[PDB]
Amino acid sequence: SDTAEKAQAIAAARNTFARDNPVSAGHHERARRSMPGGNTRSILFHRPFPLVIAQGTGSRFQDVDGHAYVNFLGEYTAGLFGHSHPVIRAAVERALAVGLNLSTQTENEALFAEAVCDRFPSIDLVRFTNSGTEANLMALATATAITGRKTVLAFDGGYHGGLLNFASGHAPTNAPYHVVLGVYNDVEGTADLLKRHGHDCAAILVEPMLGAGGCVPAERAFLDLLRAEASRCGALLIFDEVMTSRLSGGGAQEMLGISADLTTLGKYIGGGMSFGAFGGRRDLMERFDPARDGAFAHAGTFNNNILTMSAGHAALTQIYTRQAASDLSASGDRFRANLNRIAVENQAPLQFTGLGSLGTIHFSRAPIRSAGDVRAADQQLKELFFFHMLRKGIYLAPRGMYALSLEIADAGRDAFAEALADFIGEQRALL
Amino acid sequence: TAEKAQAIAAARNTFARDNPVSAGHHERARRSMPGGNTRSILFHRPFPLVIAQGTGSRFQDVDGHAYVNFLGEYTAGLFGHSHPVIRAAVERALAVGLNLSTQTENEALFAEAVCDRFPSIDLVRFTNSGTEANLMALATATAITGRKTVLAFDGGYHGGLLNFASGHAPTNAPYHVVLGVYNDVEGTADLLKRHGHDCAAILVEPMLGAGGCVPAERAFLDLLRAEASRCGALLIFDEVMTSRLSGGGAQEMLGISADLTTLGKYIGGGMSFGAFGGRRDLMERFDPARDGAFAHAGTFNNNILTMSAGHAALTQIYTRQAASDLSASGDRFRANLNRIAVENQAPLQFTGLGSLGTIHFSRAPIRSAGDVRAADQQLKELFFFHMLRKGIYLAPRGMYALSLEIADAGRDAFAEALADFIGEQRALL
Ligand SMILES: *Cc1c(COP(=O)(O)O)cnc(C)c1O
Ligand SMILES: *Cc1c(COP(=O)(O)O)cnc(C)c1O
Ligand SMILES: O=C(O)CCC(=O)C(=O)O
Ligand SMILES: O=C(O)CCC(=O)C(=O)O
Repeated sequence: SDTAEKAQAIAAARNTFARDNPVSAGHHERARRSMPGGNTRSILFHRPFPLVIAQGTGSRFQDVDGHAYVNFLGEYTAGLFGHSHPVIRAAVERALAVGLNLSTQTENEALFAEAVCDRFPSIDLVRFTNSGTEANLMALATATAITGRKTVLAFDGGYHGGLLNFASGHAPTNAPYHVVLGVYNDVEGTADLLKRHGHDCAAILVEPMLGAGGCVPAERAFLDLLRAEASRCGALLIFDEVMTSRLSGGGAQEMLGISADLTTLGKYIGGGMSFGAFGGRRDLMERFDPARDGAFAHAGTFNNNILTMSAGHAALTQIYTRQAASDLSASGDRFRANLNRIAVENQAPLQFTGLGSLGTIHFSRAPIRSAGDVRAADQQLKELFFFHMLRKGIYLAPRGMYALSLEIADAGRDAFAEALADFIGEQRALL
Repeated sequence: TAEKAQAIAAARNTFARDNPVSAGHHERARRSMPGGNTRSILFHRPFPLVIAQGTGSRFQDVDGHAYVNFLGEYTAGLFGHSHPVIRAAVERALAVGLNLSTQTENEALFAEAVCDRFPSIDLVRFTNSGTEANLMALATATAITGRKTVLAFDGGYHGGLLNFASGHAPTNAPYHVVLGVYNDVEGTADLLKRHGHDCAAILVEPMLGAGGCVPAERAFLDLLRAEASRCGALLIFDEVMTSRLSGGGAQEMLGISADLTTLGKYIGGGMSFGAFGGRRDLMERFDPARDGAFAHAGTFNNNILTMSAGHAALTQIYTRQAASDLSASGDRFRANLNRIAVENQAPLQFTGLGSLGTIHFSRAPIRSAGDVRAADQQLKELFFFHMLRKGIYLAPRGMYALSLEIADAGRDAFAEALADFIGEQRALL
């Protein structure tokens, strides 16, 4: 629960942040004249104002006030290649040479689709979208249209895009699919919901690890229930792998040996360009074959844009190969283990949860298994941690999430670990 | 008729014979994408072209055939295939840095250009597509009003998940959509009488785009503006296509203001792009710092490429003057095409506004989706294949969208090809 002591510490941290970043402060007031709250991505806003960045190369960027940071946020998993990857740049140059807005299919989209199908074991066919939000919306459109049903089972804490946000339960702006919310990792509770709703469930939509919800891994028993019951009731199991796809060459599904009926993809796979994708079992995806009678339509001006097609193919085949995925996940696992080792050795009431190269801090000693556990953790200390890391020249998400890019090296990881130890020492009274 | 069907069979066969390399590509593409397809509109029978390369207004297919691109990415491809200013903006974006995970000045600069240009947009937010923009506009309307009913129009197209071009579709996002008839004052008035109490939004294009370049009549839009205000529904103008028609879109030309406006396609400089904006008090609901703030997320919303290319698109390339000039150019072009039709007593017309136009094989008034559908669809398909054989590429549905790279030579070629079609297909006309 909130204390005056922690609130005063946060005020001090915010005040120091404010005083040290007057140019950013000024830009926020300016931006408010053209965008609501000077904002166009809700997650980028935090009090007193967000940092405005001038320039970045590799793993580093500099704000408009001259401070340099190592970027541990990695564009919420999308920024896997850093700020200036030469192979990505080469792909962009290649795309420009091919030509922009060609108003037609090129070979590049087919090559990218083949790359996706090759490495993701449950994706027989794929279609590209302009975001993970579109990918998940299309997956639900597919499920409802195929099954003829209206009910969607999702989970509290789950995030499937701007129109499918359940991070704080139901939101009035969510697309009006008939969504029933379960508790993440709750086998008995979810079993009960499927007994009530299963016969009219078009889809079960779930991340194999809550991403925005707190890097909360799904337990095998939970995913086993979803797979078993989706098949039983005739619902399509949709694994939202927008974040988890990086965890191995074939994402979480390769790791688990569990196959979803449809899989959604996004973020890094398009090489840092606008990107989403939905794919899955052949017989389901074939409903979109435009030559079929009663074919489902899937539109989108920029679905096949040359930049995404080129950068994405390079991302999957030239940079983040299946082996590179295994390697980075192993690297992330060692990193996260070291962070937790530092916590345990200092008897700190904090932990890092996640998988592979993905992690989020939680100020709690309890097992983090559902949205409730994440919310029950100390949110004041979380904010205090964010500002501390900033002062140490380390940028991660305000919510305490990192997503290791391929540009993070020993020096970056060491600085992060040292800064964590410093936080534990300096904030001992509040811990 | 059977004669038109045999002519279509012959045209498809000639296209197939002309393009065996594209045919090869299609068979391979089918192994990884449904129907070898990732945008439904790009498929046509017997198979679509695969393009190898393009520069300016021209492109080349994989069989080596060259074409002038009159399609212009369904209005998004306003700058041609290799605009130097767009290229410069891309290079500048790369110099700033990709996936910086933070705001830069560039999004603010782009937002400022958008708000400056469009008279009813006080505040704006960027999305990754026009579909996302329209979904967010509907999200805004339903959440603010607490109402469920959305009035839209048969023939209306508002994105993949909001596609009413052929009435309701089972894949459409499950908003409670009631469909009216475009330009139908009496019928729409009746619907607003019945549904006005629970109407969250009226969603309408100032000209049906995908529906056939069918201009809205003043009386129709006046009805919508008055009734939206009366019943407390948000009037949403989908200007994804129409925004190009002047510096400030259709709303500037009409002197009618929608409560929310959605944008897309060309405004992002050819990069992934969408935007929703409108009245300040409505948009302020998305200020993340306000109590009970609505959330609008999206990883690539503020992506540096779109922010840079978009700012260049509005402030350097497609200025207010450029918009006026291109629309005047397009009006002259469309008039010339219709003149050619009239001179040859051809049962066809081109409908549209400014640099946007669509052929319809009918001389009846084209005022709604019904009129578009009642026109000869067989001749429409024959026209597409004919133009291809003449090295002119436009939409299979017979729509052109003039880019800034279209010049005298291209326009002259289009006109001659139309005249040739009329003469060669006189027996079917
Ligand atoms: C980021 C994310 C999305 C949304 O993708 P966008 O490109 O931001 O629309 C969906 N699902 C998950 C699990 C994500 O992490
Ligand atoms: C193209 C279009 C859209 C959709 O924009 P996308 O980027 O393809 O999702 C919406 N409305 C209209 C009028 C359009 O023309
Ligand atoms: O490219 C797409 O998929 C949609 C294009 C479009 O909006 C149109 O039909 O005009
Ligand atoms: O950047 C955005 O708006 C979405 C990113 C996201 O899904 C997240 O919160 O991790």
